[PDB]
Amino acid sequence: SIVFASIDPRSNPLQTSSQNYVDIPGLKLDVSKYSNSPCLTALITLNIPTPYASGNNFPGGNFAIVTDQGEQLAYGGFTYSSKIPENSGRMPFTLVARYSLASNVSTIKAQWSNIRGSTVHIDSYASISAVIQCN
Amino acid sequence: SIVFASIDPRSNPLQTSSQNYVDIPGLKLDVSKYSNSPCLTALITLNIPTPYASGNNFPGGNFAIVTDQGEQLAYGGFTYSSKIPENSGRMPFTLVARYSLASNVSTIKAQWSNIRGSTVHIDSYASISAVIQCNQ
Amino acid sequence: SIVFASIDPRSNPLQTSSQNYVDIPGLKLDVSKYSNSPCLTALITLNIPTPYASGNNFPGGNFAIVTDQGEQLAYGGFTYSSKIPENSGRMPFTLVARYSLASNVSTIKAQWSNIRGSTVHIDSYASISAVIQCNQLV
Amino acid sequence: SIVFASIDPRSNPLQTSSQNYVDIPGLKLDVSKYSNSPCLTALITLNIPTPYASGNNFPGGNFAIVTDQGEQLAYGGFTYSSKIPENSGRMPFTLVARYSLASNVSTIKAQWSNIRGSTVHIDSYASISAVIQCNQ
Amino acid sequence: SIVFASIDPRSNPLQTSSQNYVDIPGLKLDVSKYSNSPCLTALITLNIPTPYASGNNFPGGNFAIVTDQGEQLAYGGFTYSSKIPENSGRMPFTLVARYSLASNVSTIKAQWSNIRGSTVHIDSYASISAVIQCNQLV
Amino acid sequence: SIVFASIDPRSNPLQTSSQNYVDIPGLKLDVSKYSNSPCLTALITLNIPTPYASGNNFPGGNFAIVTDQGEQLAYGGFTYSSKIPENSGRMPFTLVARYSLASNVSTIKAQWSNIRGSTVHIDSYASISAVIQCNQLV
Ligand SMILES: CC(=O)N[C@@H]1[C@@H](O[C@@H]2O[C@H](CO)[C@H](O)[C@H](O[C@H]3O[C@H](CO)[C@H](O)[C@H](O)[C@H]3O)[C@H]2O[C@@H]2O[C@@H](C)[C@@H](O)[C@@H](O)[C@@H]2O)[C@H](O[C@@H]2O[C@@H](C)[C@@H](O)[C@@H](O)[C@@H]2O)[C@@H](CO)O[C@@H]1O
Ligand SMILES: CC(=O)N[C@@H]1[C@@H](O[C@@H]2O[C@H](CO)[C@H](O)[C@H](O[C@H]3O[C@H](CO)[C@H](O)[C@H](O)[C@H]3O)[C@H]2O[C@@H]2O[C@@H](C)[C@@H](O)[C@@H](O)[C@@H]2O)[C@H](O[C@@H]2O[C@@H](C)[C@@H](O)[C@@H](O)[C@@H]2O)[C@@H](CO)O[C@@H]1O
Ligand SMILES: CC(=O)N[C@@H]1[C@@H](O[C@@H]2O[C@H](CO)[C@H](O)[C@H](O[C@H]3O[C@H](CO)[C@H](O)[C@H](O)[C@H]3O)[C@H]2O[C@@H]2O[C@@H](C)[C@@H](O)[C@@H](O)[C@@H]2O)[C@H](O[C@@H]2O[C@@H](C)[C@@H](O)[C@@H](O)[C@@H]2O)[C@@H](CO)O[C@@H]1O
Ligand SMILES: CC(=O)N[C@@H]1[C@@H](O[C@@H]2O[C@H](CO)[C@H](O)[C@H](O[C@H]3O[C@H](CO)[C@H](O)[C@H](O)[C@H]3O)[C@H]2O[C@@H]2O[C@@H](C)[C@@H](O)[C@@H](O)[C@@H]2O)[C@H](O[C@@H]2O[C@@H](C)[C@@H](O)[C@@H](O)[C@@H]2O)[C@@H](CO)O[C@@H]1O
Ligand SMILES: CC(=O)N[C@@H]1[C@@H](O[C@@H]2O[C@H](CO)[C@H](O)[C@H](O[C@H]3O[C@H](CO)[C@H](O)[C@H](O)[C@H]3O)[C@H]2O[C@@H]2O[C@@H](C)[C@@H](O)[C@@H](O)[C@@H]2O)[C@H](O[C@@H]2O[C@@H](C)[C@@H](O)[C@@H](O)[C@@H]2O)[C@@H](CO)O[C@@H]1O
Ligand SMILES: CC(=O)N[C@@H]1[C@@H](O[C@@H]2O[C@H](CO)[C@H](O)[C@H](O[C@H]3O[C@H](CO)[C@H](O)[C@H](O)[C@H]3O)[C@H]2O[C@@H]2O[C@@H](C)[C@@H](O)[C@@H](O)[C@@H]2O)[C@H](O[C@@H]2O[C@@H](C)[C@@H](O)[C@@H](O)[C@@H]2O)[C@@H](CO)O[C@@H]1O
Repeated sequence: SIVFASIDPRSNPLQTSSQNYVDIPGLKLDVSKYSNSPCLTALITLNIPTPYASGNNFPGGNFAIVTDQGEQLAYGGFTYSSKIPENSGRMPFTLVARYSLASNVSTIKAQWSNIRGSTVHIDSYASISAVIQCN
Repeated sequence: SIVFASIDPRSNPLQTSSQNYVDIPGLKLDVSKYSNSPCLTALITLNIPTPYASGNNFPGGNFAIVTDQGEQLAYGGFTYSSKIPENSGRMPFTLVARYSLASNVSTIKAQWSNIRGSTVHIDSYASISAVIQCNQ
Repeated sequence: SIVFASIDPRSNPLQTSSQNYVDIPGLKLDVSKYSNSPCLTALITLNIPTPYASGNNFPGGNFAIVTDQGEQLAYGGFTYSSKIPENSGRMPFTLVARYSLASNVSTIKAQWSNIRGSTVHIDSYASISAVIQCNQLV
Repeated sequence: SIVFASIDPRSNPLQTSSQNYVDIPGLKLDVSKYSNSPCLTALITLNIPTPYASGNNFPGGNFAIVTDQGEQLAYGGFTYSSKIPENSGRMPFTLVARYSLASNVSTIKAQWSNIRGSTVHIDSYASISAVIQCNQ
Repeated sequence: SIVFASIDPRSNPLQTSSQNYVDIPGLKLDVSKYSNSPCLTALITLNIPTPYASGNNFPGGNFAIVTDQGEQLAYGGFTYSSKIPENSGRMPFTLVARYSLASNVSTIKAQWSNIRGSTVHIDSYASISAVIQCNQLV
Repeated sequence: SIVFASIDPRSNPLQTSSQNYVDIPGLKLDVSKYSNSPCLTALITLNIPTPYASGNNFPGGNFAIVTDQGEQLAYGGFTYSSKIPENSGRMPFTLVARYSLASNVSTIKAQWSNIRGSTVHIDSYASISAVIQCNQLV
């Protein structure tokens, strides 16, 4: 089966300047129906196709896939190659993780954090999805 | 099940300077066999791993996944951080969408468009794919 | 079904300055159990979310998904837009391939190579994965 | 997926002389996990391999597969050919039904009833089972 | 997937006195969508829980599962143990077959025939069903 | 997936006069590729549509589904309603069992036995089959 959530925060953009991972509003999968199933696995893709980060010390952004128990399943990020980008551009980002649905976890969600004091931004379509299969 | 299509236009590269989304030829999924199936869902991934864009006003490129009915399921894009890039580099791009196959849609395809008067280019492998599953 | 392999080489980072595609160690899928099956297909995703490349001639890195017979199923790469990047940044990379499991193939793996004498680097989480399906959905 | 329940009432045999269908205790399937799923169907098999019936007017027994909401999905039965059987023999019985899981039904279960005043008996292995599949 | 058909011919009971197999109307499965599919197999169950047969020479009935291309996949039947049953009773009957869906088969259906000049009867619920699966479980 | 075996012993009919269960040759399922799999379950149907039994003390026959590791999963049987049947009629028989494939089970198979000194006979089509599924459907 497929589980999927998307956002498209054009009218009210998202941002963070947190050094620690915080939730991206709306980018959460409800896996309730599949909880406590030791024979199922989720293959999870976080798709942030159009982020950017503002700042003046080689800015960038980090993303993670995290369970509701705080288990970080995967992480990665983008950064620019100049200390002060002229106009920080859009650096497409995708991240893939897996999770055994044996546990009571009912939500798998996206988080983000900054780097070197940046502010990370999302103002357009992004998604999180999973394919759930028998082991 | 899996549906899949790819291109590799090395010998005849693709380009667009269209401000409006237009088809990327060859990046189309035929989901005819699954149309009119309210119990099926497609999870669609557009993979353009090596695009670039030329131009002199912070060039970049936009991509979308669209149905044959004109439904835009997903969109996004890349851009450079310099007004006039020294040599516009390759900025990998992936986009993930979903579609309920309840409708009569028979084609799910990739589109592209420019930004700020750029020209977008593909000269190498790219793909569009879907996983089709029963809703439960 | 799902097949999955990840690496996270923080403590011992990986690098290559190979102009030819070479294996990324640890990013290999065993599909032996599914070989010689007209009836199955694999959708393979290589996810290198945080690579970079060092160099002074528009550096970058290339990646491929390949079979154990050396067949290149997919390829692509990233490059910087400056000749000598001030500090080569992280350029997320994903690649998607398909393989009919009709043949006698046993492994699907990731490879990488450099460009214009660069050195490509991975020092953090990366994965390769596949969804394997029957061509008939029942 | 498979759902299954069995009984083996050797020490405490089961019997009914009920003219109306009543439950066979223990031959019930919990399908709660699948309720409200318009894209799932259950194929249900009731297997009573060794029943008999006693009585004096062409005895026999009837069986049904029913939901918790009282819907009878299938029915059938066995009877003897003689008015008062010399010694009521074992007459194997199987019944197959189908049920869409679109509704809120939580239980699919077996029932039995008599015919012409008989008493129906089970004193050994019997089962109810279902295969649950996506419609597509 | 599941394919299923049932009848319940209470008002207009079905009967046959034919020694050769003839179709039981209404007990047919459309497998058109699955045909020409070497990767798929059907497991077919014919359930006739309440038949009887009338006659005066050890009556009974036979049933088969067959394809639209004339192929007999399974057969069997019931008979009574008395030459002239006092009142021919109900003798439950089930039959299970398998079929590869590699061929251009459109339909899998039930047939019946008599024995020793009997008349076979169905006047209540009966069904034919199949579970269709990939030969590979992924 | 589906596993299936059938026999059609017209030319050399099978019989048993054994009070103890013995294997019915040819009615065995190989589940070895699915064994040691706690996430898989088999639903097993034994279909003997046309058996009979000879004898003079209320004859009949018993059938069981069993594993190679001596587990009797299901059993049942038919009997006639007369001490000395005028002519041993055909009494259709089906039996359905379940098995978790978590164990090192290699085989699931049919057995038969007599009752009260009878001889049980099979001279036509019979089958044993299983549907194998993951415990959780997706
Ligand atoms: C080249 C550049 O940096 N431009 C800045 C302005 O941003 C652009 O503003 C326009 C609207 O005038 C538009 O919003 C652009 O984004 C759109 O396209 C991208 C894809 O490239 C995404 O799909 C967005 O969701 C779309 O809205 C936007 O440019 C994009 O963002 C900037 C930050 C760069 O990454 C650029 O390469 C991108 O193409 C900017 O406008 C302000 O910020 C934007 C995001 C929006 O909120 C506007 O309403 C704001 O005024 C401006 C002022 O800060 O500065 C530059 O000109
Ligand atoms: C550094 C740079 O910008 N170089 C320009 C030339 O492009 C390079 O040309 C070589 C052949 O001489 C080769 O085609 C390079 O691309 C190959 O590698 C990329 C991955 O990096 C892809 O896999 C391509 O499909 C491969 O062919 C090419 O560099 C790449 O493209 C440029 C646009 C940058 O994005 C760079 O970072 C990339 O590495 C360019 O050559 C002309 O354009 C290319 C695309 C090709 O059509 C050549 O045949 C053309 O001559 C040249 C003139 O336009 O300008 C620069 O030197
Ligand atoms: C801005 C820059 O290029 N800095 C260089 C140093 O790299 C940074 O070092 C810190 C630790 O001091 C940290 O390792 C940074 O990476 C972390 O963040 C990225 C995501 O951005 C990944 O998640 C990593 O796994 C994390 O560890 C690292 O910066 C990152 O890498 C460089 C190459 C750029 O791509 C930058 O934009 C990234 O943010 C660098 O340190 C040395 O190299 C790093 C990779 C690490 O191995 C350190 O232990 C090394 O000392 C330094 C010396 O070469 O040069 C710059 O200062
Ligand atoms: C031939 C006959 O009718 N026998 C009667 C007795 O029943 C048999 O008793 C033995 C024990 O001595 C045994 O229970 C028999 O059943 C076993 O085999 C059948 C399969 O044929 C089932 O698997 C049962 O679960 C098994 O236990 C039983 O015969 C069977 O039942 C009768 C009604 C007929 O259908 C016959 O053909 C069957 O083979 C009977 O014993 C009493 O009733 C049985 C059911 C049991 O409760 C015993 O404990 C009781 O003593 C006896 C007295 O009423 O009368 C006959 O002898
Ligand atoms: C004991 C016997 O043989 N009775 C004969 C009559 O048949 C019974 O008639 C009633 C009338 O409402 C009823 O139809 C009985 O069948 C019902 O129960 C069985 C299960 O046992 C099935 O589910 C049927 O679908 C139900 O309708 C019926 O008895 C059954 O059939 C006979 C042939 C035997 O097998 C018996 O053991 C069964 O229980 C018979 O009535 C006529 O025939 C029946 C089938 C029906 O068509 C009636 O409309 C007819 O009048 C009567 C005259 O031939 O002869 C006996 O009394
Ligand atoms: C000769 C032959 O093979 N005939 C087949 C049918 O079997 C015979 O069926 C009649 C039906 O009235 C009867 O049941 C026969 O057995 C009895 O009478 C014979 C002498 O005629 C002997 O005295 C037996 O001891 C009696 O029980 C029966 O023949 C026996 O079985 C067959 C299968 C051979 O093994 C044969 O050598 C035996 O003599 C057969 O009928 C079907 O099977 C029988 C056992 C019974 O269940 C019937 O109800 C069945 O319809 C038929 C269809 O299979 O094929 C031939 O006609």
